[PDB]
Order: sequence, then structure tokens, then C-alpha cells
Amino acid sequence: PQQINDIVHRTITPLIEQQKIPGMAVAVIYQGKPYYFTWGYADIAKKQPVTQQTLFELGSVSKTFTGVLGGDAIARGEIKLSDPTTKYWPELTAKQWNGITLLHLATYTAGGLPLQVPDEVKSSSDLLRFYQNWQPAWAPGTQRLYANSSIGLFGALAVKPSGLSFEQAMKTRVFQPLKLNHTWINVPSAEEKNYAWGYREGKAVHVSPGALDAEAYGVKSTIEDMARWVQSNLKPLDINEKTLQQGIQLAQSRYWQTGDMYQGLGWEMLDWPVNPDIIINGSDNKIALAARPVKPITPPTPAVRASWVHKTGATGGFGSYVAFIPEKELGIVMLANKNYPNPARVAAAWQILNALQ
Ligand SMILES: *C(=O)/C=C/N[C@@H](C(=O)O)[C@](C)(Cn1ccnn1)[SH](=O)=O
Repeated sequence: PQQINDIVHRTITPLIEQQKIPGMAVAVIYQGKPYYFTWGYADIAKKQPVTQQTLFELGSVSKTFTGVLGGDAIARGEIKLSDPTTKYWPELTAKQWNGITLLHLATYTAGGLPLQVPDEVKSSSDLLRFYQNWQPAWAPGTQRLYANSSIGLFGALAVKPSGLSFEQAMKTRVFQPLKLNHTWINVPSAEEKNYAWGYREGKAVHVSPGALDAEAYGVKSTIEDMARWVQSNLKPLDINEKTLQQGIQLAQSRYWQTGDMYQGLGWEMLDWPVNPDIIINGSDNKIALAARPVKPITPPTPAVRASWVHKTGATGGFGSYVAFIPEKELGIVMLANKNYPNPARVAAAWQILNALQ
């Protein structure tokens, strides 16, 4: 009702002004049904406003789709996170890849894979040389270092038993079954009219191509489809497809623990209620991008409902954030065309959701 429109206005409006966000779209999920809000422009020079059909670069929020697609493949019996990486890429005959499993790739625990794939890596033979010549800093399953090269390789290998490409597998197994008809890995030409421009220090920019970009940060979506993406993760039991339903639960399963944070397949969870300063300060890159020791969780804790599930994402000129609480049936999406600091995103999201709790 009006309780939602009040808390969103008194929270996002100061956030937009303090961060000088050119355009923003927010979706609040309350008791299943979503509520949408828009501000600012999708194109500054053309003065095109932000609509419910405006495309935003999700950035690293794409990893949530990759983890769900990975869990879906686990439910189909095509892969196991315990399987060696070499089972799906035999040409990776390097000695350091002994014992590195798909779980180590998916949860950034392979031993120190770099944050980003190098810029010069473009062909599949370039990917091979990059992973063959990579030297780990720690043993498998000991240190967690957030890395696009880690989970990005997991997504490309998880779809090999299906025979489909990563783009086609994400379409026919995740996007289409959830009716995400406006979420694309590659934006079609007829949909570029809704493709908003990102802004990095005034200049309009889009995400540039890169190796394993679709698996790590290359997905774009609208505020309507992202809200439906939260409904699916809030209530996986409402999905008819069995493997996709189980894949969403496997993504929210707890495989590693660092402090009070649990690592899933793309998603990151903390027990609810949460100390807000932990998720706010923990979202800063000095903490989130740093290496941290992990403790295994065997067996992986099934999807705990009383949890705070969240994921930040950013590109050159975009800054997205998603957070939901399955027990309260509460969720929020924050899509902005500016890469403003992560702590401002989690602070505004917790204030909105705790008032609706
Ligand atoms: C997760 O949120 C990843 C974000 N990546 C962004 C960024 O850090 O802004 C990019 C994709 C970094 N990157 C990886 C490979 N090449 N660039 S953006 O800056 O290109």
C-alpha cells in the first residue's frame, strides 16, 4: 500500500541526490506482488526517462543467474560440484589443477584465480594458456578470493554436458521458464531503444566485451524481469520445472563460511536478522575483494529461509544490487546507471526492508 511508497521515497530520493545518480529503477517485493519505482533519465542528453522497460546492466548480479543455471545442471544430473575441473576440460593438464573442483570454481575457492580475466584473453586457446600458466596462491578449499575468472569458468564448463552454449542454455533453461522475456546476454537490435546508457564521470558508456563476460557480468535486464527473478528465488516451490526449482535452492545452499557470511552459487547469504553494519561495511571492495579464509560446510546447509540473500554488481557506469529475505517474503531490486559505492546500496536496502519487516 502507501506504507511501501513512503519508505522507498524517503530512502531512495536522498540516495539519488547524494550520489548524483542520473537514473534509477527500484522494485520492492511485498507478500509476493511487486511494486515498481523509477527516477531520473536513461539517456541524459536525449532526456529519455527511466521506465519499467528500461534495460540496466546487472553487472556481477549476472553471477546469480550463473549459479542458478549451475544448480539446475546439478539437478539434471549433468554435473556435480565435487567433480574435477579436468573432467570437463581435459586439455587442462597442468599439475595445479589436481583437486580443483567445479565447487572451487563456482565459490571462488580454487586457490587464487585472478579477479578479472586478462584483457588480451579472447580466444578459447587464449583461455587455455591463461589457465594453464596460472599459479595458485593457496590450496583448494582454503581461501576465498572473489574472481570473475573463477565462476566465469564454472558457468562455461557446467553447460558442456548439455551440448548447448552458455547463452543458449541460460535462455532455454532459466530465462524462458521464468518468463524473463526482457533479459538478454546480448541485447537485440530492436531492443536497443530501451538500453540505458551508463555514466562513468559524465561520459556515456556500455560494458565492453570480454572473455567469459556472459558468465560473470554480461547480463542486462529490466526492473520488471529482475523483480520476477526475486520472486523465483523467494519462492522456488512455485516453479513447475523440477530441475530449475531445485537449482534455485542449490544456489542458496551454504557451502562455505567466512565470519557470518555464507557463500552459495552466485548468491551470498547471512542469517536473518542481520547486523546491518556487517553487510554494509562488508560490501566495500576492500573487504569484498580481499582474500578470506573459508571453512567448509559439509553437508551444505539447505536453503535457509531466515536468511539475508544479496548480491552487488557493477560495470563501468552501472551499479545494481539485489537483496531478499525468504522467510519474510520480502525482496528489493536497485538498478542505477552509475557505479556508486556498494555500502550506499546495502544501507538503503536494509533500511527499506527492515521498515517493511
Ligand atoms: C562484478 O561486479 C564485476 C564487475 N566488473 C566490472 C567492474 O569492476 O566495474 C568490469 C566488468 C571489470 N572487468 C572485468 C573484466 N574487464 N573489466 S568493467 O569495469 O569492465
